[PDB]
Amino acid sequence: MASVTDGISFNENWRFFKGEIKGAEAISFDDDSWRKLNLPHDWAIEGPGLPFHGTGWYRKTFIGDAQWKDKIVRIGFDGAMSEAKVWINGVKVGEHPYGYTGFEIDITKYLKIGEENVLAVQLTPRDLSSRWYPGAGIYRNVWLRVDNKVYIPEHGVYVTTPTVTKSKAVVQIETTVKNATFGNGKFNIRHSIINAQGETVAILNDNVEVAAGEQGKTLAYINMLNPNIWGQKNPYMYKLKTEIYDGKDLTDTYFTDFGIRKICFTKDGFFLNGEKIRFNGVCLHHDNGPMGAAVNVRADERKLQIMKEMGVNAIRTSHNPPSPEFLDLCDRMGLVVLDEAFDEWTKAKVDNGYHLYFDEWSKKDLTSLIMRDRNHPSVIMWSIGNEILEQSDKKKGFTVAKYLADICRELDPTRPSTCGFNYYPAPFDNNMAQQVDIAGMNYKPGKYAEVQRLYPDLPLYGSETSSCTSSRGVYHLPTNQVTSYDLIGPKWAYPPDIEFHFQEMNPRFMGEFIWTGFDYLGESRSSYFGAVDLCGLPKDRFYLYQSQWTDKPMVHILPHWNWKKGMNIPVYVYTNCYEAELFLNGKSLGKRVKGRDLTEIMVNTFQSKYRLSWDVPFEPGELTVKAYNNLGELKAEKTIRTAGKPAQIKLIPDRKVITADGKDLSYITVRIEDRDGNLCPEADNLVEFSVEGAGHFRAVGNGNAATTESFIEPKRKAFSGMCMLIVQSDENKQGKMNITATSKGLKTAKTTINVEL
Ligand SMILES: OC[C@H]1CNC[C@@H](O)[C@H]1O
Repeated sequence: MASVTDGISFNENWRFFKGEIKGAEAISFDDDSWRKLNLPHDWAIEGPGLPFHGTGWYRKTFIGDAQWKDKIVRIGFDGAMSEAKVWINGVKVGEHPYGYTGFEIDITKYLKIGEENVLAVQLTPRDLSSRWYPGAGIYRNVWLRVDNKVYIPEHGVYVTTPTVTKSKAVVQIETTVKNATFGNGKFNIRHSIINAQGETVAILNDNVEVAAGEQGKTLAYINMLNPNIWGQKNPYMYKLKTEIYDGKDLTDTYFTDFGIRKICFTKDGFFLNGEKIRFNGVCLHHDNGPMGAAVNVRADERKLQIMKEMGVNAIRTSHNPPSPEFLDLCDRMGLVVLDEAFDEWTKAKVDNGYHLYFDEWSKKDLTSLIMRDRNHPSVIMWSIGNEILEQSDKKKGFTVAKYLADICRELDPTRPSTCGFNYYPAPFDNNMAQQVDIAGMNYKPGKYAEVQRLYPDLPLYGSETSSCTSSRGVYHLPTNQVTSYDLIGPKWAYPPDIEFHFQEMNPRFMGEFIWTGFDYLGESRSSYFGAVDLCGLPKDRFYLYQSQWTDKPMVHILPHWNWKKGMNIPVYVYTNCYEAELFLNGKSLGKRVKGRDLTEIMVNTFQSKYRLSWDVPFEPGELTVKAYNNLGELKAEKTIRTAGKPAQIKLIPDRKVITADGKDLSYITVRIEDRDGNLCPEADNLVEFSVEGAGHFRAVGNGNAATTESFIEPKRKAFSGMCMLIVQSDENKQGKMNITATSKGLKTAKTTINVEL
């Protein structure tokens, strides 16, 4: 029934064709040769940065179900990258250029009940339309919505919490109802607020009069006593079930996930639930490396989990709306989010960027973003742009900023607007920074003090920071890869130590958002900016951040200990403990106290309190680091060993049990070890993979930016000792999935993944 169903998946059973072909929108077109696949789908991750432009066609053929007779029928696309045209039974019903905002088509008038129907989508992504890897295809989920003629249209519930206290929160709810009948009506609304255990704990009644053919809105509120407060440690989520009634008859059911938290900002900082919050933040691009751009919940969850292990409490969605699923995870995992709309406005950064669409589409797209995301408790700011060229239009650039900021204020005043500024002092002197609620600075720690003198009333944070580059496990002593000593970057870049320093000296700054948390795909086809590599393996940079951003005692040592006798090895230790002591084959090499024994790093040079360092003449064997508190008590330790020749493969699944849904993944780390089980720190052995039983091979990676190996062939070379196998369940198939990893001259490895549900 249409009254109980709130939008089901329309992802299954499509036809795809990469390339231009005449008349493929037509009912009678013959797509029998076309490849068969389920959405979501990124075609650009398959081919051989990686080519992302051209033409792609999708067609789905379906019977008009008898239950859809006299119903309103819509197809929702969360994302199609990019330049979409859509047809139903040959009639054009949709056209959407921007690939990061979703859109909806109404197929009610053209739907044929009991006969065949053909939904056709053409994507024409252009070259030079993105500064990073966008993907190509219907890369986000697609939804079928079958409603009765009185119903809640898309983004039709808006949930706010204008009072949030320990004793009582007030939940305010705006309901939008569409009356597609030929009669005026008064309709009842029942809001059921449902807790984490599935029990309805409060019901709020409302109603609305809507004339025939029209849409109406109504507002009501309800008290929640002793509420479960959404916070970073305890990210408690409620579920709102909204039911529409026409007299005794239910006409529609509509669900909204929401949380209960208050946010507040002054010129001196940001506040969550009445407490100062600081952003230990990361920028992330939307791809998931070997998995490409197609939405995958587990891929995103893993990425966010790894970021939380680093001490990350905040995300900047550089530089576009993310998927809804990504934001659902942030909600569930207690991360605060800066939800960013655009990378350029009226002035072009790239030839076929958003400036082509800005005048016609900017209001519609920003409106669509805020309407889509204004119920996520994770979202705390609307970022209207990143590094936009209008920063240097002295006379008029501020007007475009105001225009976008006013739309933020009109649609959702419960969250501040912001923007990421890379020019200095331009947008501060040109009246631009003042048009948003909170100003973000990109790569300007040296100017933090000065901008506060000149513009003391602006709230501030580092919207983009560091841009330090490294390759995982690569050290250049004394290139095509970059040193993992974390010194090098582009002209505006600087090591993390510099941001930490200037964050401490400028407490008003709300925090930072590093470029980037994970490596991402480009247009060397991928990045080096990530603290974690493209397949989810932490670089040494991860531990530098972890040492600064977490309390749980840790210690990490670099580099590896496969060197030549005679070399002097600079040895760096990152810890959150008071001091550390280095031991080479049992012999002490000295204590070093953090904040006292400083490490000089080249930028001219900086004395950093954030690294501990030794100069060690290389004798082979084992190098052990011990971290202590200020009483001398051992709190953590790590040991690294000079490894021998590659002898064996070890396989480490992140999860030995996965869901039998056809989408869920196990990420199996692949190690190249010597005879004693020590990792071979520079190994590049080709590993081959075989997957049998309940599931299949999905993808491989190694975090190497400068390779052309496929992400989707069952073979991959190690990089700096490791690579990564990704397997996936088959839908509704339980049991064992058996993996075998082989490599010429090494001991074969096996592991089993169990698949349930
Ligand atoms: O260091 C490179 C970064 C500069 N800021 C904008 C990002 O998208 C990226 O290009």
